Amino acid sequence: ATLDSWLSNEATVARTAILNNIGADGAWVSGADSGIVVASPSTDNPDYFYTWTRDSGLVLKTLVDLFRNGDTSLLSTIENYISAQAIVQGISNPSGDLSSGAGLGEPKFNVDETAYTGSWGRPQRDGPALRATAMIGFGQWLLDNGYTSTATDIVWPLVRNDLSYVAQYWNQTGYDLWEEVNGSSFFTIAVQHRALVEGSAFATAVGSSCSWCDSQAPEILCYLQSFWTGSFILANFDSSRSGKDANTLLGSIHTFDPEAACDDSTFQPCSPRALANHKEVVDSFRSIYTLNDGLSDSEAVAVGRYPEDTYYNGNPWFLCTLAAAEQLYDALYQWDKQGSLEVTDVSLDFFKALYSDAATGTYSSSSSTYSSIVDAVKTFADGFVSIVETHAASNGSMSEQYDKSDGEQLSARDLTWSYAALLTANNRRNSVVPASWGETSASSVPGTCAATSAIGTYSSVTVTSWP
Ligand SMILES: *[C@@H]1O[C@H](CO)[C@@H](O[C@@H]2O[C@H](CO)[C@@H](O)[C@H](O)[C@H]2NC(C)=O)[C@H](O)[C@H]1NC(C)=O
Ligand SMILES: *[C@@H]1O[C@H](CO)[C@@H](O)[C@H](O)[C@H]1NC(C)=O
Ligand SMILES: *[C@H]1O[C@H](CO)[C@@H](O)[C@H](O)[C@@H]1O
Ligand SMILES: *[C@H]1O[C@H](CO)[C@@H](O)[C@H](O)[C@@H]1O
Repeated sequence: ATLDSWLSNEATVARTAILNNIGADGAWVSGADSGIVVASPSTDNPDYFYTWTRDSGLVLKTLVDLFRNGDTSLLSTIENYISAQAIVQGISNPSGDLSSGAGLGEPKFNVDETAYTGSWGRPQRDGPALRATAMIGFGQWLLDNGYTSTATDIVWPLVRNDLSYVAQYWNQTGYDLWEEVNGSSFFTIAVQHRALVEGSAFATAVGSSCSWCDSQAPEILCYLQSFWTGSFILANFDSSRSGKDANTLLGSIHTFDPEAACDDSTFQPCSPRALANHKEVVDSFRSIYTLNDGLSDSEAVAVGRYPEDTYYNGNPWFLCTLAAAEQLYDALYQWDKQGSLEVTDVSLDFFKALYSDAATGTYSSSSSTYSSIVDAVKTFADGFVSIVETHAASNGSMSEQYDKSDGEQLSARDLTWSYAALLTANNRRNSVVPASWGETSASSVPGTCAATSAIGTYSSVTVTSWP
């Protein structure tokens, strides 16, 4: 009731906003190539006129989701991005060459498909996974509508390069999703795990093999366990920060599997760890912003990246505020699809701050307890999006961040990611979900975590024809 009017109307502007940010024929990005997702049109203060593989990948996943839920008009925009990545994967850069393997870690490029040869927090090893993920799902659609040549000769060998990457380089160090902390990032490892699992499944589906996907996936999932502290999920290893970061919120929602239970080992949205993490991570912003003064632990607050952040002084982020909501909406989906809502001693505070009478127990859909909690949850999540609404522009625009005291838009305008974050949260509020990646099978923690690698092949896809 309280935001549907705005959500559905905003979601319309979000779709078109993304398309204006993708060349060659996007309104706000003249000079960009066909299928290059510019992160933001802003060309100074700040100059975001580039194309980040991460940003490109998270957006295209969202576009693939929509496309498969019946928005078939996205076909050319999605395709165009496939042909773009063909050229992009082969751009030799400060991080490396394509035949090397390294340099699929290259955080960003120019909009004309040329390397960025300036200093940058490189490499970031999330990108290759995040691309393969976005591509894989459109591969599945191609298969399940009989376009096998495009699925086998164009889509697979792009996804083969990125899979080859993740298996080889995962256990080596690199910079986080915020481009700041050199180490091992949770988000990075989470989204990398998903890629080899769903990439193995998809590579089997084109009459082929991803032998390296298989060996390493449990090893990454083995490593992943270590990020849990008991209290919450650590953002990065090798950091003097608290470890509370939106990083982890995003790791959950972008590895959310619908055919899956509240599994602590893959850190799903309804899992005790991610639930505890949401309590901890969101709390960490309560007092540090003047914008959130007089907003109790039952109500929602403007959410940032992390409390140690000093970038633009360190404000609330729209996509991060939208991530707080999205985990909760995936939680509400998974409790519905289960017919259960386990309160554990781990999660306890998460519920207790929203539902005063919350306590340790399993409570099915039928119970009084479930009904009261999911109202409180729905309201809490609805709370964040209401804050997103408030500081969103009159014509529906969203920036990267919004001021810490008074909430005005700050940093890069028309951030492509912000719109994708909106399109995703809104979807999950209306029970719209993405195809499973195979979590059911990939939940067993191994015996011992082996700091190892495995190798693939690396081969350059030419944009040959269109079958
Ligand atoms: C490479 O992988 C190994 C496990 O395969 C990781 O080892 C863990 O590292 C964390 C953080 O230092 C420790 O708390 C664990 O106790 C380690 N476990 C073991 C068995 O060594 C290692 O951190 C990984 N490193 C990178 C950069 O990926
Ligand atoms: C809203 O108007 C501003 C004016 O500069 C524009 O830059 C922004 O892209 C607009 N948003 C739309 C049309 O969604
Ligand atoms: C490696 O594989 C790629 C993509 O299938 C080809 O373009 C290349 O010629 C080599 O066979
Ligand atoms: C694969 O890599 C080669 C060498 O960079 C390119 O020429 C080709 O277009 C594709 O990107």
